[PDB]
Amino acid sequence: MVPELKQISREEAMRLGPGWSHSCHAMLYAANPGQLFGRIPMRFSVLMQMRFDGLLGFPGGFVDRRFWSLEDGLNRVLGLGGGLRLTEADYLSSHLTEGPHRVVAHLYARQLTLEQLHAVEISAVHSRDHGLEVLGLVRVPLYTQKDRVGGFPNFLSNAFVSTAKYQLLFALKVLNMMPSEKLAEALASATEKQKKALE
Amino acid sequence: PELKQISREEAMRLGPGWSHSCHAMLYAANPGQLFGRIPMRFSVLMQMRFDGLLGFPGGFVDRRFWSLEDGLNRVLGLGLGGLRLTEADYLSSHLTEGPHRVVAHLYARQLTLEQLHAVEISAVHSRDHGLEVLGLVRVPLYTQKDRVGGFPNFLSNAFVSTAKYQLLFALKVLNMMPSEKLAEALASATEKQKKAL
Repeated sequence: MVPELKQISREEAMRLGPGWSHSCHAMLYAANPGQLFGRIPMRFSVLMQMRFDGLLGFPGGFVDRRFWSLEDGLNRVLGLGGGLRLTEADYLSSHLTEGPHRVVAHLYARQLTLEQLHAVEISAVHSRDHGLEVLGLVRVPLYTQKDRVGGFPNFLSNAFVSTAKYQLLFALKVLNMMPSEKLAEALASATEKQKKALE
Repeated sequence: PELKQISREEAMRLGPGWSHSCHAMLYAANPGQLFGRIPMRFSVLMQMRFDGLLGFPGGFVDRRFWSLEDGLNRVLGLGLGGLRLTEADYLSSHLTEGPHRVVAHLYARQLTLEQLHAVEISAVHSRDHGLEVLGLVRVPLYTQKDRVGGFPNFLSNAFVSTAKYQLLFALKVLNMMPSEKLAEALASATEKQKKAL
């Protein structure tokens, strides 16, 4: 169980006054036919990143609406380097963050080929933001090993930007990349792992 | 969780029933400053593994046929891309928490920040990228004004237990961070984790 964030419509988000900050982040993913150890289907690979503050999050950042539309802003704030362009067709959701500052978090999601996803990873290591704001990209493992913790459940027990962890689970669910009951199982495994470490 | 440190010689005398792992801690002094005011001090490479945990580059070495160095370098050739370590880079051997019989050997090498970046570029092109290795990360060793941003948040991630111990061990014995500062970062990380729940 994660703390539920309030979802609002894009139209509502556009009506927000100047006292609201807007963040735009991108969930880039690819179908992945690979099989770990020749037997565990990887299904999809999703990109996240280690941030300067020691937490996992998505590529992106704050967008100043005095100057930019959400899409123009996002494409400018993507510390991936490259030629990838996101459009309003890739817009997925807007959620109000936990605060206390007034922030709406916009999520864009785009499916790429696995070769294109790798090109993004290569671009990122050469990016101006690498080693400053961004400390490295990681692929999310969506599979679970036989021990029932290796892979996705262990991954979910990492330290996230709270908004990004919610957005990841939200997107996996609404984009039909993972059944909800499987997400619940991985999250339960991660949360119990965390609780028993703290004992 | 204190691991028992033993000598290379002791490790070899445990016998054929023991497995050996070798991992490398690659790091660089880093003159950068976060926000132009927070000294970065050093950058250390770790990686996201296939099992969803942070660890160091490296893996199991079959000591029946391989020296620790040759074994390590072959695993690094597939997973980092051709950097080669020597016996001069050997740092420590620890018995891992049981019940499995594993001795964990740690190698450490200081690189320039330029050489460290070359390793990161090599890694994204390596054979193991997207299979056993899911991406490299730099450790943030600084702590932000809120006293959690940076190193304490980082320590609240999920690690191979042995690797987390090895990181803290190496930061101490290599004089990269004072013991009391490490203790302080760990305490903050724990307090973060408990309030997260």
